[PDB]
Amino acid sequence: GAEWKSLEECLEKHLPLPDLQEVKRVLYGKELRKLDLPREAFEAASREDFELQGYAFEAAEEQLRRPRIVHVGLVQNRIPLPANAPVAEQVSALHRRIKAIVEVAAMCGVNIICFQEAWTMPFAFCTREKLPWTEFAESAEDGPTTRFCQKLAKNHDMVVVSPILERDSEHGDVLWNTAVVISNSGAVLGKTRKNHIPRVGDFNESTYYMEGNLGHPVFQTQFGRIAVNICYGRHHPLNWLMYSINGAEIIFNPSATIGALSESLWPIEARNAAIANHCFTCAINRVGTEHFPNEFTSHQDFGYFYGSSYVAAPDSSRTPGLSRSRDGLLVAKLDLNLCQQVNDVWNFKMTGRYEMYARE
Amino acid sequence: GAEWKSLEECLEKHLPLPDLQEVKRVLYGKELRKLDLPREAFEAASREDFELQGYAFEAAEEQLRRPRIVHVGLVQNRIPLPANAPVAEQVSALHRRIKAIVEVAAMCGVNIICFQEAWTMPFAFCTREKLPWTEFAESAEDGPTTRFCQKLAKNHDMVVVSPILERDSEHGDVLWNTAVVISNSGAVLGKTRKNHIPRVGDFNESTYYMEGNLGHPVFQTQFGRIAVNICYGRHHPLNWLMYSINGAEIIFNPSATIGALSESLWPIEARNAAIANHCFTCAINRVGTEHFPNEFTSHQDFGYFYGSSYVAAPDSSRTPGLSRSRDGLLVAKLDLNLCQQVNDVWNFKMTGRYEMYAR
Amino acid sequence: GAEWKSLEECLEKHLPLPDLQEVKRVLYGKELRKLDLPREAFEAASREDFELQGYAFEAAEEQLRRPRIVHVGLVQNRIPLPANAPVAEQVSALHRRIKAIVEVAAMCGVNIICFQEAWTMPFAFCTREKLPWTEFAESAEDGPTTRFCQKLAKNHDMVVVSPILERDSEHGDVLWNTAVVISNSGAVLGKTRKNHIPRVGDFNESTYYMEGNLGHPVFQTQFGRIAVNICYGRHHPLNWLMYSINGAEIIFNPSATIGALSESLWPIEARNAAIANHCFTCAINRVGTEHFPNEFTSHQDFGYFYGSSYVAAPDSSRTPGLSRSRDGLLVAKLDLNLCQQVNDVWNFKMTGRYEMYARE
Amino acid sequence: AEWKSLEECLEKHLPLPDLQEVKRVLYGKELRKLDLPREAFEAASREDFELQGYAFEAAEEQLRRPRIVHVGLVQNRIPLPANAPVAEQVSALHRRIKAIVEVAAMCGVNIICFQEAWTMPFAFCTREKLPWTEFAESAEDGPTTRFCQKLAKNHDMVVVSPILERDSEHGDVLWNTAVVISNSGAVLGKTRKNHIPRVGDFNESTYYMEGNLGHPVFQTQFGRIAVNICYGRHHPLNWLMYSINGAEIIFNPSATIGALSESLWPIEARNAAIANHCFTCAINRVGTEHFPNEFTSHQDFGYFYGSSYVAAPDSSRTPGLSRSRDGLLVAKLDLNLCQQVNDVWNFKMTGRYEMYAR
Repeated sequence: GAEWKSLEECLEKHLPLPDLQEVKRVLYGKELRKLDLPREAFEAASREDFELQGYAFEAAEEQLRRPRIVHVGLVQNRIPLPANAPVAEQVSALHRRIKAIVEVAAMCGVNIICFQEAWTMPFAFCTREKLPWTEFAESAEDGPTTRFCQKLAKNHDMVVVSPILERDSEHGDVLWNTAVVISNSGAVLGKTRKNHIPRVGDFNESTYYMEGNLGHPVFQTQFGRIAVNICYGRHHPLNWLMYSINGAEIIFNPSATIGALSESLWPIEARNAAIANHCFTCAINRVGTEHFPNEFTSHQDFGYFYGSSYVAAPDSSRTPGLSRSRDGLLVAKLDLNLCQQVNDVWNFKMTGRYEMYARE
Repeated sequence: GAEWKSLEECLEKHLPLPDLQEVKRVLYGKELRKLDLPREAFEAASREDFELQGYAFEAAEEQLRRPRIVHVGLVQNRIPLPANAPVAEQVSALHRRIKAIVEVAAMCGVNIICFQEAWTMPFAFCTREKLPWTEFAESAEDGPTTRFCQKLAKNHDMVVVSPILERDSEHGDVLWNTAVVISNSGAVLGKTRKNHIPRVGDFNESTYYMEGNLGHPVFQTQFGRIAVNICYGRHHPLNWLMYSINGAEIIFNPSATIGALSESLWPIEARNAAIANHCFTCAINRVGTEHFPNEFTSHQDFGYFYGSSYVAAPDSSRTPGLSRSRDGLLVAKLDLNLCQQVNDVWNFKMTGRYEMYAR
Repeated sequence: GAEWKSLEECLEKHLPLPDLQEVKRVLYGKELRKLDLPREAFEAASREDFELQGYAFEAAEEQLRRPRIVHVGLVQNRIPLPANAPVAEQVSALHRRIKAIVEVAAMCGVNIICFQEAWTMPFAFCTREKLPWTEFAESAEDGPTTRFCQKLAKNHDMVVVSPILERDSEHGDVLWNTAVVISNSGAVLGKTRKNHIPRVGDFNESTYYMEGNLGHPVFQTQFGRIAVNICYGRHHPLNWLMYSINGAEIIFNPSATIGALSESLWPIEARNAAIANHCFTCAINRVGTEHFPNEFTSHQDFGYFYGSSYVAAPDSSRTPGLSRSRDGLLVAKLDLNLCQQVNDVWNFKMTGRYEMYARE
Repeated sequence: AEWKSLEECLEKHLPLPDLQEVKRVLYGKELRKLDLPREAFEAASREDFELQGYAFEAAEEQLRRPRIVHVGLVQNRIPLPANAPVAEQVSALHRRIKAIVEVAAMCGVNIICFQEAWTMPFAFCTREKLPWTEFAESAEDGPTTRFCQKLAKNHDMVVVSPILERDSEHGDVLWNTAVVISNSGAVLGKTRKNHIPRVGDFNESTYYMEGNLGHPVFQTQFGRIAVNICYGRHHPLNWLMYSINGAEIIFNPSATIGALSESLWPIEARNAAIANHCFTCAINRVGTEHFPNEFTSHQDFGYFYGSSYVAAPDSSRTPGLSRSRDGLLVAKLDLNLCQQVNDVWNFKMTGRYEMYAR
């Protein structure tokens, strides 16, 4: 499934309006209102070859607490250059491509943004080659990508979540799959490492780094607490539970998972985490296909990436997934007030006997 | 919604074959082969006003361990009589209705069967009335429903999971929402109580019983280990995790949840439990609407039941949901060999740092 | 380097006797006396297509403590059947092949024996396929191989070290590279797991198991304390140091490492461990080449195995390596009395400032 | 003693294919021989010292250019008998070292090293304080230190000169210290002897104590270099601690006698290089030392097998120098491969420091 576009587009395209609405209410939860974005921004989306989608999660008004509306952006992009390209050229091209989408998002009120797992480099862990695929790794706190992202952080006052490949040089020049998060002031709020490594098939990610010892950090931004969940950490519900225990409100899931079986798990695990943790969850997956001069046994290509980035809400509602082929950006108008309103009504934490479950 | 039929039927009805197949592969996982059931059995399904669906989960052949094929049946039925009816008449009518479907299932190789939560009585916890809605409760180990089920257990050699309303009389005549499981020999293998009580809206189930102290029992049958998960226990993933820790292979979820928000959670929580526990999970929900002479504030009706019973597999594949209106029976050809094959490949248990999380 | 035979044979074959003796004294330490083995046993070695080598380590007589002479055997064997064969047939063939060599060793006074890493199954971690290469794994405490080894333990009263692939079923059916050690009474003295996993090239061993949590166990036999060091644990000197700290006297190193770079490290790391720990170290590597129907990217073959099994001594002396092509058995007459005699003279433990090194 | 280096004998006897296979088994990989000036080789023939040049190959890095550093290792005998005036012996050794330095300077060498206490014959065996402790002077201000600084600032080569520091400011006590001067001739540091071999002829404990300096690492303009004294070679923990502080090229000036130590010579240094992913150099003096008096573990001090060599993090080593004639080895180090193999072979990371050091 590569040529086929997003599920929502096909369903809207074929079945009639009443049946379409019923299928929407069964699959995507509730028909949330589409975010009213500036028209010219949409024109820019048409010009820059990326799809723009805006949705707003509705919340129940609280007489004592005003809603803390936070606009959240999710960027899924392909590699504009082939994998067999110089590191500097690829990094610069990806920086420009990300910057254009950031410029389009900045004129829409977005406050937090996120990119796919290791957006600065093509996913080359399959080839099991240390050179030159480990040359993309640099120091997370001081790298060209980190400074470039800090440039975009302090001009558009948006929190940027940039997953990278941290080359931990102070402790023996070892690579780590770390996702740095910078505030709107461009000062590195933290760097979450990869807790879980997928040792399956093409995912030969164990031969490049080890499991992250950072644990489950939660980064506090001026808008709201945000966490980062790496690709393979998505599968384990305990990871999401631990992230939500520390108070994380918006959990992002930058991933670079291939199609097929993982495509079926994509609308399931993140939604279940959001439902069972009462915290907004975001799902990010890169689009396109990666080609390599060499072949790897689980071929020149690295399969197809279905993308389909979406954001789930604590009230079982989800944004429609983005297109599976074209790169794009999703703008979700989060209302964190509903996060704890549903948490109180559905006391899954309390009715969940932590003493009876965590102990055994 | 109520009139609208199952999602699979509508999708097959409208979008063309290539798009339908792609949507199937996105939603229902993989296109598993339809179970080859006897033709005359299908005719019986047409005659007895219940839908029959057969699906077979494929598994990877193991050179050392032969596949342990277990056929599993899931029965979702409405109440054939109105709620404001004598207890004996309603119980007898439900016994006959269940027995007919059991007779149809017995000629299809089924080994384990399950019914909706408290199939013997209409869900009346909303009315918050002790009489006569607590009169349906009897002793789980010795009741008319238990003996009737044991009659069906020892003639068709099928494991029967009958959720009932246990009236625990030896310890003060208190009701409990317990689901007795009898073997193929008709001898009460156990009775799992309700660990979680939904204190939400129409679900005024807290004013009838307390949380079950039985914990998380796993019943060992000659075919395979099976557990029972009550309606509200479905929501909490920790319940499914604890059930799968004790070695349960096929976890059933008899529920009587109303439509709307719960309909969205229906294809999500059970599938996620199956994926994150590498054990087959079954989902059962009663069909139809229940009407009462009295009104209750969260009305005469008790909303609509979307049914849509399905079985999920450890390899992210699920059977298509049953029809949302007509009562029916689903026959799933489970292959437990794939349960541990995917568990080994996806070491979610091992890569899941129990020391770092449970502590 | 496949056709070429053992280094010692070539050196003896070409250079004259004085130069050969000088090269021996430079490379193999001291010219230790060859063990006097029964002649008919040698005939059996000729008949059963395996090479037999006997060497005796000399020790200084102690007036108060009599020497605790322990004969040690090291078996290196190929796979007699192709890898693409039924599991039962391959296991039975390997059992018979190992049993024949054990029968030949039993008539030579051997007390402890060891086999290559996972001798029951061909090394197939390169293919990265779960089936049917994980079907060889069984329960370590109760398996066909374990019971078969216990049969050979209690009839020839020899301690058997059988590296296997433990399928830990009681805790979720997970494979582990464990090496069970049974006493002369045939009762499972312990099972050491694999502490270090080589995530390099063809060694795709990380996609089959995790690092062993067993730590560094030392098994006490009626003859002497013995430890087991898995393939990749050989490289790290800290592993050998920790094994020697717990009192281990004879440390075995069953490995299945491929040729080339590892061949250069073979005579280095084990000898250095023996010298810096004052404990006898044994090195075991399987011989032959493994062929697979499928190809794997770091081909049908799994390279060549140089074998060259040898035993090192605390006094910087080593047994000559076995032949690189033909499977064989080495019988070393260990004298543990010299182990602590050299330890006292060379107080590397004491002159090694543990407070100044381990603390930092 | 008469027998020459192992490599020469092997090349001399076995045929080319077998020789190449033995090379690939023993010396790792057949690294390319360094292309040295022809006239320099002529000088090596004239000055009665052997010159050997080898170049360690490294994988090209698109982002980091290779930091090629030429390293020299000088092994020399004592040109005068041990029973000689201190000044005459020191001057003769200065001239002999200076000639080899002049030959090395026209080959691009940046760092050089000498045998342990090259300024004085090894006389710790005799257990006599006089006149064998008269060779000791102040490390920071001595005739040998100033002479070495003269050679440092004219050929811009880092010089590692092991000496016998007479620590006079703290009670006139001798120490076996190895001063390292930069290319600007300014004493970068002085590493003391951490480990003392109290074995047999090595009666080195009756002359000094264990060095309290710890494990210093000297930073030169070319690269970080450490000094490992003779007995510190045996303990792998010493090399591990040196490599922990970031040392890239670890030198091992030693004056160990033949026999058992000859077997440990190609083993311990290579294992340290492999398990630390840092270039290691091994230096041992050549020749035999004779004394008028006899010592019980004789007039002679055994034979010195020399055989100086440099090991690399990728398990490759330079062939050992001749065991009889003094010589100089020029190794073209490429430090870029040092961390390339370190990353691939994460012995540091896969080495559970928490599980071992604790």
